[PDB]
Amino acid sequence: ATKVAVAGASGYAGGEILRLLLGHPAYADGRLRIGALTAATSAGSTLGEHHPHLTPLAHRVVEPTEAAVLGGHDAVFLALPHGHSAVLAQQLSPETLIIDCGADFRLTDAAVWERFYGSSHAGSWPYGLPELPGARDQLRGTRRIAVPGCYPTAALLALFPALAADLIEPAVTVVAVSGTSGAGRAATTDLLGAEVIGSARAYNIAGVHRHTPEIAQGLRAVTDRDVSVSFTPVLIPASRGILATCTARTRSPLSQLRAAYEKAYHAEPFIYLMPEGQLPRTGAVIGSNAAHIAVAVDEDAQTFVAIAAIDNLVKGTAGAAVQSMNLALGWPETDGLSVVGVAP
Amino acid sequence: VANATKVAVAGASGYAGGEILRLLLGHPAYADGRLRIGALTAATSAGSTLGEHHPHLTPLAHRVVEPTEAAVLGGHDAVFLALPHGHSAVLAQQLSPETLIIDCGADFRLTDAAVWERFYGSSHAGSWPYGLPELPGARDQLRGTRRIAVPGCYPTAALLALFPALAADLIEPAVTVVAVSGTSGAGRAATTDLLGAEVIGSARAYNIAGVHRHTPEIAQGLRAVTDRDVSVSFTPVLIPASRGILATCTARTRSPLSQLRAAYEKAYHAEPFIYLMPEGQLPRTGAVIGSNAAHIAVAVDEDAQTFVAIAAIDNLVKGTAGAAVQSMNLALGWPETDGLSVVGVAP
Repeated sequence: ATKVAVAGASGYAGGEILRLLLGHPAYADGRLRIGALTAATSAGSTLGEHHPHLTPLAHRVVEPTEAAVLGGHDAVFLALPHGHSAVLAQQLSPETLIIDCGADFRLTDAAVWERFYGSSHAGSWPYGLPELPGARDQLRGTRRIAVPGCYPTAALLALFPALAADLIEPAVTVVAVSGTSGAGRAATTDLLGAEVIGSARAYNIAGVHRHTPEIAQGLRAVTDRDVSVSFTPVLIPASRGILATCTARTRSPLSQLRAAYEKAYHAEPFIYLMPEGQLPRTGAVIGSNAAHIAVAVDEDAQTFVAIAAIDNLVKGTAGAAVQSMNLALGWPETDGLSVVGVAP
Repeated sequence: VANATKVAVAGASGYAGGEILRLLLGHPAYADGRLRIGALTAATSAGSTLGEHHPHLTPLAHRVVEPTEAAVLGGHDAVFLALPHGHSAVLAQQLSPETLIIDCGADFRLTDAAVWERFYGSSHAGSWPYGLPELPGARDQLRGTRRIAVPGCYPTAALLALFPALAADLIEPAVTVVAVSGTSGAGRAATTDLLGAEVIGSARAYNIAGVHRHTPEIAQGLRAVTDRDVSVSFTPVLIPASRGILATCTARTRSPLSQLRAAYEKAYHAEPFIYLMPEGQLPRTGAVIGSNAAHIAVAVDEDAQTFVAIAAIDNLVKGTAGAAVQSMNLALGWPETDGLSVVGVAP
């Protein structure tokens, strides 16, 4: 009987965790129960007031986030993706499965962590991207998961098989368009619908976005070369989805790059390589745990192009958390996680 | 100079054609009767009224759209052509040589015939003055011209983001451009791909890896400001907005930011339609929508040794019909900014 707490239940990531927990087969047959739901403000409200889609849970009372209230469960999701849960996490049984959606345990280099986050490095846990080389073995039976950023997920899946095969140069460029749920649920003026609808803007450009060092890290794990990453995020008028356009210099033929992708992904249940002459679109993956990837070579520009679409809130966040949870617990990896998008 | 213009618009039922008409209606020469809007043509739906295609242009809603034929178009001092490629090549032969022809199509844009044939599969028609007044030397070609090749919308954004850095030799001549575009940039021909239900809530790269026809136009405009060999990786991305291009443009650099900034200030400090963002501010297409302005920011990613330039335009105004009307003013000797706001209609 696995009992699950969700900390930060009232944000978009915690609500998506909850959606996926409700359709999971272990919730259906009673192997999984949903326990405490916690947030920082508005303890006492019901979940219905934060998440009106989650009607089976609408009556649950949101409790304050405290170590003791998260205590007494077998898995704890901490869905502060812009939060800092290192504190909570040090006060829980090393036998409690902790799946942190935040960044606290993502980065392996303390100098990098301090620089980008301006605090003390908490350490690093198994990175919840099972498709990266060697990641899936770290995750089997683990009691600790650092879920990847949404953008690192899309860019890593677009780029790592080319770079691992040494078929492109290790200086990469990523420009990724994203829906606004990826910015979180904070009432800012720059996130108001009247401001975002009809409009597009890059933000946190030229190296300041904290996902830059995350992408570098993931690629440095598949190569001995010095990796450099130009990362530009662009907010677009959609609620969900990331479309990552990833490029690097190459002198390799298209047919060799294509084989490196078939090889890496042929048995990956969540990776779909586009058929010949098709390109990814984020509307096809919305609400699914899938990544749709197409690769190409720009001969005149000597440039390799990889395009990856994901739902930022599923494969980029809560579907990755749940996928890695399946692994940590010995359950089928694809349990509760569809590859079919809700389109149009 | 010009004390009067009778103007025809061919391809009047398309997006660019309807935006030319909007700008002409609000143009001061239209208000004081120096500009008369004459024949409105479209090969398609000839016989309908303009109101059936463009309900926003109520002052012209009763005008009957005529067939696009040189005889309907003759008798005008200025003719806008917003037509598929190849059409203006034919039309330019048939109209008086003394007519001002402002071509929104691609026919006269490219200066290399081999590059044209490669991307279009037809005979090169020639090349006319490129209607981007802000590029070095362009304003001198457009003053008093009778021929204008209006730029494509994406090269407009990518050219304005990148030329100053490259002209000053502060970036490498190998550039990457990822530009997100509203769907009006894909035209007004009804296909499944461009349906509301498919576009809304979705983003997709298309015509990637160098196959997009705007790619050689970016390379051409960049090659005109440097003696180096230029390469362009251009990726266009359709997004769920109807208007706006946000171009993210990068090239390797070893130049300090202060030197890059200075080159942009030098380029744009007295350009009425270019707003170089104050340091720490970034462009948004919502701020330029409905105006003839480009908002630009630049920065350096030191760890990646990469120059980053962001440009925002309205694809239908500075990227198309605004560019056309701005170049028309130059061609006619009227104030360059007539009819053209720098003020976006936001939110």
